[PDB]
Amino acid sequence: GAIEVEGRVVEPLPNAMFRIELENGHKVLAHISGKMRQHYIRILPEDRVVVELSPYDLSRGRIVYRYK
Repeated sequence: GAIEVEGRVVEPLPNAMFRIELENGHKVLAHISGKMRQHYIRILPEDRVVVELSPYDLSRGRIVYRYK
């Protein structure tokens, strides 16, 4: 039930979405945040990310950080 969770990127999807596996065992789809878009942060499969999940749907969220 955590709302801020780390995961690994599985694959890019259209509309700037990514399939992610979280470290609580759940799959989610997320896009990068506006701040990350502004800073042109590349996301690739196998990257480690922090996701803020949607209150309305814990299977959707926003990527807010990608580990270097």
